[PDB]
Amino acid sequence: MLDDNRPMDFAKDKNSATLWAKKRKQVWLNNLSKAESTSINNYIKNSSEINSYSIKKKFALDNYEGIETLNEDLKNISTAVKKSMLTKPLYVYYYEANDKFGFNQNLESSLDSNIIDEEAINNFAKKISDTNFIQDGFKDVTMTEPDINSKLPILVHLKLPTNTPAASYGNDEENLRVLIDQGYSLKATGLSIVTIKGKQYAKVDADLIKQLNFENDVISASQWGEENYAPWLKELTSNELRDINNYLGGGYTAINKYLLDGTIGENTSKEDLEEKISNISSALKKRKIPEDIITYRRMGPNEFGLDLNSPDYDFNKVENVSKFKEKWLGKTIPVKTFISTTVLSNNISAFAKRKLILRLHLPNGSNAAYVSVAEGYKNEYEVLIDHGYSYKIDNITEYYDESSLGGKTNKLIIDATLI
Ligand SMILES: NC(=O)C1=CN([C@@H]2O[C@H](COP(=O)(O)OP(=O)(O)OC[C@H]3O[C@@H](n4cnc5c(N)ncnc54)[C@H](O)[C@@H]3O)[C@@H](O)[C@H]2O)C=CC1
Repeated sequence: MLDDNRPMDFAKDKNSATLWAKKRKQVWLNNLSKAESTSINNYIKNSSEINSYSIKKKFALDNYEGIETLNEDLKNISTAVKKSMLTKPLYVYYYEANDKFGFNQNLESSLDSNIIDEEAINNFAKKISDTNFIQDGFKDVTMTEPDINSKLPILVHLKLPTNTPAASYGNDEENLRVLIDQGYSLKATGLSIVTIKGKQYAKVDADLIKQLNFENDVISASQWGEENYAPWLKELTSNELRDINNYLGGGYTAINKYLLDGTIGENTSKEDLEEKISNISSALKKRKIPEDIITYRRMGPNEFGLDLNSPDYDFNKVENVSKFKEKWLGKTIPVKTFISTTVLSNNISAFAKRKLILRLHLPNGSNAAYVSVAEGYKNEYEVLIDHGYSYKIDNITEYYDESSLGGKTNKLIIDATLI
């Protein structure tokens, strides 16, 4: 009933927005447990901290103890907002920075700050296409088109679909916000210029979408792998099973080295390497990825032309992160190797100090397989991708890995799309 008297979009009608928000906010708060009420209050005070913590937690090693009251806040805010699901779509609004679209060109004209640069917004149009922008943490937004200046260049007009957990909350009863649950992504649906208080903003129309992304959920991940690739495993030829297992047991070193630049160990031959590559690649064409999925990879510095001791690889310094972002944002990188990925975001002990974390949109139809169906229960939840694809670099987002075992260093989350 709480959506019976409202449009999908309040537009500029703040009075109708407030009437709607006040009623559902009251119902919602009374349905919260004490723990949920506390965590929502914690979000009002410490939202930046909670959202930043959620990133550290999802990319940490398994033995990460973390901060127990923030662990509680992550759980309780999520169960809280799930008590307030929309019954019809709701359009929402927020100003946004360049960085959240992986865009590093100024959209302001050089000659007039009120005016958007035509060439920049043309490049922006290409950059936001063909991309699902993962939204980390919880996202809070406003109900009406802002009537105030922003230092930010972009206005997002975001369509939340029916059944989105989206709770009315906040301390200003006349400007109540909307708190969106974790786990969503943004998909642009249109681009235009909007003028607000005499100044032009790039207006991104977008849908809120939910991509399959297991993060730390080992139970769901292994179930998905079993369901979708147990038959794949049984139908492998003997050689395909053999050379898949060779690769996964340590043959990757020689196989991917050869695919990268033709290196041949002394005791092997080109023809034996070609054979293994042919059987693995044939196996990976047998069952295309059945739905869009996010997978992960702890990447070594050579995958971006860097060496372990390169000064440019020290992301603890600001200028190196800026250099890396300038070099790779928006680029397409061909990948000659097979790509070993995992459906879990957890850091991996053998790779704990690698500083580059691939977060890969792996499309429906990709030649890849959940290969861990073959191993025993000590497995790494792996999706192996065929050689010869490319990465489209969508975003680069730093976070600080404080852990001794992680290397006490900034690391870069590289959001990419497989092409
Ligand atoms: N790295 C990861 O996140 C995951 C790896 N595994 C498994 O661990 C084992 C070893 O994994 P990796 O060390 O990652 O094998 P790998 O052959 O991909 O990489 C080994 C070394 O070669 C570099 N390298 C790989 N591809 C490159 C490319 N196109 N260009 C330049 N340098 C490249 C890497 O940075 C690394 O230093 C495999 O069985 C693999 O399936 C399992 C879960 C995910």
